[PDB]
Amino acid sequence: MLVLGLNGNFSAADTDVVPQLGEVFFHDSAASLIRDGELVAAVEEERLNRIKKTTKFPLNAVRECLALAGARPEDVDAVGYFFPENHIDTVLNHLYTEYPRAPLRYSRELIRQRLKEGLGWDLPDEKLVYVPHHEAHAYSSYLHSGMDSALVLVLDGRGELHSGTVYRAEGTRLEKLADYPVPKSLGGLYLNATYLLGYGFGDEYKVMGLAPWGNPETYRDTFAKLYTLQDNGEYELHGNIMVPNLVSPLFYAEGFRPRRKGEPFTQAHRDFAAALQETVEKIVLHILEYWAKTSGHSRLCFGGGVAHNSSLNGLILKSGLFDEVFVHPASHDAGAGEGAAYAAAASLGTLERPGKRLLSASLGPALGGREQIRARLADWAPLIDVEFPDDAVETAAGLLAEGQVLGWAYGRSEFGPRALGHRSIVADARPEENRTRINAMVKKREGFRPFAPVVTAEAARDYFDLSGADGNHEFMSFVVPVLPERRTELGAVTHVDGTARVQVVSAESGERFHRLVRRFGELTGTPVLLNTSFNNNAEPIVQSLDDVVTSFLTTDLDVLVVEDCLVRGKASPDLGVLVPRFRPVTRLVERRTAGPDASAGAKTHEIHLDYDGGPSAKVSPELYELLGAVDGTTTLGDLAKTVGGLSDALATEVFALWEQRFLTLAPAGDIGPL
Amino acid sequence: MLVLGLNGNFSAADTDVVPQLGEVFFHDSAASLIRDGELVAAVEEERLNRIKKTTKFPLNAVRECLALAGARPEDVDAVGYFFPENHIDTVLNHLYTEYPRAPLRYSRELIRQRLKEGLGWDLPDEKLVYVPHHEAHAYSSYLHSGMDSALVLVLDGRGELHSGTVYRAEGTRLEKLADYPVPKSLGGLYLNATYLLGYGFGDEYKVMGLAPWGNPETYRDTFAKLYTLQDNGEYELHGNIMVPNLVSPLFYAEGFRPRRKGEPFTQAHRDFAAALQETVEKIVLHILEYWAKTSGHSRLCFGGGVAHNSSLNGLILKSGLFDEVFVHPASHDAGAGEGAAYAAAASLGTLERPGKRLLSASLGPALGGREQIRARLADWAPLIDVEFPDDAVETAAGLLAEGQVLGWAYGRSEFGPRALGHRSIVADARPEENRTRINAMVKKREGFRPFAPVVTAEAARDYFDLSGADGNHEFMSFVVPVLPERRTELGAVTHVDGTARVQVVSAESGERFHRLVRRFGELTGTPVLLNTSFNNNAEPIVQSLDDVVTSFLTTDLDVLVVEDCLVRGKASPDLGVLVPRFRPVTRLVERRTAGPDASAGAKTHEIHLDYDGGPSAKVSPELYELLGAVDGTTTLGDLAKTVGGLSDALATEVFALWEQRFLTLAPAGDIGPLADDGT
Ligand SMILES: [Fe+3]
Ligand SMILES: [Fe+3]
Repeated sequence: MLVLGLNGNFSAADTDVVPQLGEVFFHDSAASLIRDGELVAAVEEERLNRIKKTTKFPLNAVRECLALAGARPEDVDAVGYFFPENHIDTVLNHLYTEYPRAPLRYSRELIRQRLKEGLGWDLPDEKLVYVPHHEAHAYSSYLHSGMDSALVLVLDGRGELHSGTVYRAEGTRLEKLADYPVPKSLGGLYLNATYLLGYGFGDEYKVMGLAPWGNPETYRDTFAKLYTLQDNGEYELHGNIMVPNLVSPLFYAEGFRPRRKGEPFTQAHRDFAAALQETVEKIVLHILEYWAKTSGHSRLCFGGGVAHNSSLNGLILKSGLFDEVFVHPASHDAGAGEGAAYAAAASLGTLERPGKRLLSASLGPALGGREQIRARLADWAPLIDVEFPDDAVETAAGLLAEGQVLGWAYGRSEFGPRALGHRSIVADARPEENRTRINAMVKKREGFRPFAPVVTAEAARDYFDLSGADGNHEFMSFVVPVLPERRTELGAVTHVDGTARVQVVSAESGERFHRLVRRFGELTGTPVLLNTSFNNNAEPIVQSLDDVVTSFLTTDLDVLVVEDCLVRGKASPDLGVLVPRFRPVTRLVERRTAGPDASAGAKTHEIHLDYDGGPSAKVSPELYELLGAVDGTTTLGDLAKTVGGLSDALATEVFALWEQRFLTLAPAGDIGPL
Repeated sequence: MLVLGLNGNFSAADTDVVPQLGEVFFHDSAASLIRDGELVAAVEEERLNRIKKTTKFPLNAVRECLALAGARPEDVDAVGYFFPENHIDTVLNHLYTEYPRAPLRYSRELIRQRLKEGLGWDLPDEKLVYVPHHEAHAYSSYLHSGMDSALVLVLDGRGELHSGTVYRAEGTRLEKLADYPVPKSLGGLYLNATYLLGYGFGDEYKVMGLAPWGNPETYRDTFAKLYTLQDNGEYELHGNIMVPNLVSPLFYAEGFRPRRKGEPFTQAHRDFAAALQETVEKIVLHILEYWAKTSGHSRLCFGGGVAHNSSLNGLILKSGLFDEVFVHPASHDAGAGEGAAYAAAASLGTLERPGKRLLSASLGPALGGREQIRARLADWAPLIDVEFPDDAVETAAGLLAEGQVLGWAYGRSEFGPRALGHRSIVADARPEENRTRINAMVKKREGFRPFAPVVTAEAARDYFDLSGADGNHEFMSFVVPVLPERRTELGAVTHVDGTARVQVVSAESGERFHRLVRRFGELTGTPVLLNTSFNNNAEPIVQSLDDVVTSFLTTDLDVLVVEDCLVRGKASPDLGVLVPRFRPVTRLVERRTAGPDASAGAKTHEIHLDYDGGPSAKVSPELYELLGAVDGTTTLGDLAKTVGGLSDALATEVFALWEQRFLTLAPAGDIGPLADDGT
């Protein structure tokens, strides 16, 4: 019994079927593979096409999942898709009316076209099963919990009919108890509010991280006008007829000034985030207070995109409404993709389910075997030095104790947005300056942003207040108080309100990462590490060996630990040996606008990435000429001979484009199949 | 009291405050000037920046209005803006959250910045007045009707609160009787449906022209699921939770195929337009039946953008619900901008109103004086031949009788979308094949689109059935039946259903154009001409003399009559002497895409216009190199020397870009400031 689950839209690698999708539910394209009830492979497409939260059809992810499972396309019994057919096709039809050039191709024909052209897989129509969106969410969240009965809450932006659904789960049967209509969306409310802080889709958890810096009293009475709590667990959101955003009109009327991009977060912005967070908490806890006592369940599974609000999950934990709470590592639409596979399986016979509670999210492609990793590190020799210690974990723990910031790359990549010890950046959690520097110099992000700790399961209750219900802390699902007597000790990982989005790692959840944290604890007295995701501000979490080395070289990390090899940057790295390649979305432009006296303005040159929200950067006339000759095989040194050799200016200009990931730079060849 | 009326968004000529505005009510930007109760000047910005239905701040429209009034900016007593302030600023504020790079500048600051930077005008805050949107529509329509009381109906996409409003007007007072909420918009319903036909905003009139070719029975039961008529003149439009379009989901569910770009209009598409038109007619007649009976009134002014549905207007006229119906030449948001001026004047003092029903839309800038025009046609000498007849109108009437298709440019340009004898293309209305000959050669549009006739006041009733009420026909607001015994005679201007969108011209509405049609009638026995707008498929109606000559030279028009000069194209016109100029939105680009092997793809070259929905076109490497040296003074022939000379290929390629108006091409110099013609 082998079933594939899909989400996302249908565009190929270089083109978009339609420029703007105008919906929130096509993001985080992914593929999941279920065999005999167990989740054997799952990866988000963003890890493979390097476009954060991409909508593109998850073609590379399907291929990787099949390889990981040892399966061929013909072996797959069924494909589930995370939304019902008629809704998707109606949405496509509407987009085709506003893009009249696009051919009338609906989702069934598009899925099968992508699988046929991409994998040589002719999918029969009876094997493609479309699934109600919140049912797929609920299957994913509940079936991985280890629980045999539970209340299941789904909250996101929207499914086909509803923004929220409440289920009873028993054995493998779901029965709906409640739903909430689309204009009542709490995902929509939170995103509407996120736009007021100069952010967009995907930034909601940064807003969540900003909230503890704010006073929730300033805007409590304003947010009170946007929602009403009603009897029997009901609620209402008050719309307006002015704009497609619930929040901005009332806040404009009282003088709120939305943050411009690249500008600081004022106290008013912080206060705004704080009152937003409180508002969503009060509403969710209102829903759960009613449905806990009504349904009689002492256990909760919480899924949908809103279940990535770690603060909300911490409040749910502390509330006492449930004895046990479970959250899945990928609760946004990639998790609905996986749930679609279970629902498609349920429609073709009795449903096989997981035997145990999910403990590791390490489910994507690995980095490669020992021999191919060593050989590929040798190709990078002009840029790195490699040591091979006897006990890499023992050496890493000592480097951490000495104050070094480490890249850490092992095994199969994490499914869902959190790094958990397979694609991570770790450091000593004690000094507050580590938060300041790793924000400013390493991750290059805003100084308000918190950092999350990983602790050994044996020491967790020495440092963190887990009390209340039993929640699962293997995937950093819950924000949790740091014990007051440990907040000074844990200076880098204690947020301004005394909390921490904690990962509790065990020998069972992650044997190697647990050993690293335990050993660091023995050397220092403190078995806690800062754990942030291994990526710079221009990319999703690194996936391949070349991604890891590239990211190590374009971040300011002290040393990289990848599959027991210790990697450091050379004193002077030779960028000339790197082979430039366009990404499928890379574009090069020479542009003239109107100038004075209706002349043609002066030339400018620009590189950009062709997808909705893609960045762009100016390029010099000389680099523009160099980049025009990129053939995908010639090194950068040899390419630069034409423009008169690789100067320091060009190497430096090229390094900055590499760091923003406008093109791909890597030694000749590749690591080969894993 | 001198009062300026404004509509539109706030962008400068070359840049856009934000790329996409996401609303429908910023289009047709325009300026209007009011003095002592009378409309003394009005022009849409599209005529001056040459962008159809443009949203850009109408800085040029204001400048031209001030010059026609003989006023400094500082003489203006008040400025009225066509929407309430909080609504506009809430929309801007929302756009700023979608575009977090845009600085936080709201309408009051933006209006004042544009006037200050554009005209040196320091507008004091107490002179800027914001106006309820449907009141602005109502003032504009009612105050120019000449009636002393009327039922007033405004229907459009939306104002701040409503998609529709009903008023009783009397004297200068408006009293609201009813309103309809935004999601019930009939302008919105019509635009939603128009998208299913491969069209977009602005193309509603094309859908209205297609509707008579279709059978309305086919989709009548489908549209009936989307609306419900109710008691007391109420209706409901049934929404959905899937997409922001009322129409497409139900039609998808029944197998409708939305028309693709460049496809033919199938029979399904034709029936769809027919049933859509009938649906909107039914709903509006439902509204008007109730409010005629309830108000007891015999007179109707109809305004708002839906009032440009002349087929609907013809059905109101025939309904017998009213004795008198008036419709303003600019009933879309450029009319709201005009009405904002009157509302600003009422807001601060008593309100002066026009003394008479508006008979002429000839309110934009003129072409210039005789000396300026002849000196500038001399600048065009290497491309045109110019005669100077004794009686230009007599000559023109003779040429039309011989079968020539004329361009006709005189005096001040028409306010509103219809050409009415000041920027027109006219031809004999009898030959049926003048439709295909003008639709395919001079306008290059779709064959199904009819042409509209102009007829003298004296002859009108001999050819058209005007009955059912006294409507105003000086602006082509009404579609009317052509009398059955005249149809075959009027082959070029009779639609498939035997109707026509007629202009009745009089010695009062337009003396010169009346004289032309009357004289052509004496020559031929049929005092009726075809009258279409003077523009090709890529421009709004021509404005200046250079616009008129440029458009003549890039279509297949036989002769141009412009201010008593008779203009013909030379045998081989020398394109080399024209000076190329970028437009503010012109962009020139070399692109490289990613090759299939992760290489840089081969370089292509493109010219395009930087506004939402702007066209693009590929250019050759040699034309790319040439256009990159455009400096605004050097001629095209001299620029071509750097790439080997102005070969035939290059001249042909440049000409096609000129037809699409990607760049400005005109003789060195300028016609100069428009001369005071003493009016
Ligand atoms: Fe979802
Ligand atoms: Fe309007």
